[PDB]
Amino acid sequence: APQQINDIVHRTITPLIEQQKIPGMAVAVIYQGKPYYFTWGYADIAKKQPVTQQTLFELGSVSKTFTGVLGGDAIARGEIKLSDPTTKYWPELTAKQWNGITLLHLATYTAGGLPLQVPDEVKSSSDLLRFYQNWQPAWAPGTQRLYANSSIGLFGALAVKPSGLSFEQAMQTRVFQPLKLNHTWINVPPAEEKNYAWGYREGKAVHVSPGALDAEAYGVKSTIEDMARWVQSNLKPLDINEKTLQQGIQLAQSRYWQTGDMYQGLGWEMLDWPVNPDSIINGIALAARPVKAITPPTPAVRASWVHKTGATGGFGSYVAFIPEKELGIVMLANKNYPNPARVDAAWQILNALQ
Ligand SMILES: O=S(=O)(Nc1ccc(F)c2cnccc12)c1cc(Cl)cc(Cl)c1O
Repeated sequence: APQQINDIVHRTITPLIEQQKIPGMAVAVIYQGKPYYFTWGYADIAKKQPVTQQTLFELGSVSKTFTGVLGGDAIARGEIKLSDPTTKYWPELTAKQWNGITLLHLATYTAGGLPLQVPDEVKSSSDLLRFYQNWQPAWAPGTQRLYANSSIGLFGALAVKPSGLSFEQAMQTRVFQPLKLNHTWINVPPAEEKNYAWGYREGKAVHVSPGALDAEAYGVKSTIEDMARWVQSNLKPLDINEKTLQQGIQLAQSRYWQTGDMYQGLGWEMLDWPVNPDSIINGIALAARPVKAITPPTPAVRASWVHKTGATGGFGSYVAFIPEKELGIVMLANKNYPNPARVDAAWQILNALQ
């Protein structure tokens, strides 16, 4: 690897690992369209298994970028429109609060205060219908952003309904397979269990538990190589030969709402580049934030910091890229450590290399 990349990565990540007590970590830097990989520590402490380029990590909310792109692909296929009312794809959702709530609102967390988590008691299709029927919005649609698994997760579930495919089958056929993400999974198959890292929470080895809309909101597991490929695909969508997938990637990086310095895409979030790190971190506190509509949405802006953070009980992930500079980073760790430290490290590395 070029010595500049080796040096900035090791000099940034080694102290991070020490300060945060991270058991294992994988990092990829994409520099002028080429990936460079780094690994440290342990995927499984007890069995002394090291982190490798084939280790699977839980992506947590980074999964939402996949959901956003899959939704974009469905738009490009003509199967859904973001202006469609939610009720077009779930006619059983008859409660009057749903009038005026569209697929865009679900995908961008602007439906009017859908909650961060689906309750654990919700299991069956009927439990989920009941949950959404009984939810009372605090705000009118399209006025405030409140980050919510129950929002984007419902978007993902409804976006695949016209296809007739399950969410997992649609994701595999329409996103993972075309991009050659052959070690990226919604459910880890037995054959790959040897590569599935354990997460660590308070010293205990843990994996994410099943839950309603888990696949759509936080369910993807992936390797550092596949995530590097995902970043490359999002940096250079025009290189993608499947027309609807190229278009869906573009749609997911469009700017639909603004709050402060941040713009909301489909799954992805964006800021204008050059960007101050403090501003990036300005968005631990669950915040209700008024949004301004971008009417119509701005197509993907190349001079952007495009990013997403993710966590599960035992894992912490971060992805960021700058399309204008052909530069990106993926950081995967098997401990959920604070987001500001992730952003600080990513910015140190990418700013050094741009
Ligand atoms: O819901 S999440 O999508 N991930 C998770 C799912 C399931 C869990 F039990 C999690 C337990 N701890 C942390 C995250 C969990 C999510 C939420 C938030 Cl407020 C921030 C990020 Cl970064 C994120 O990924």
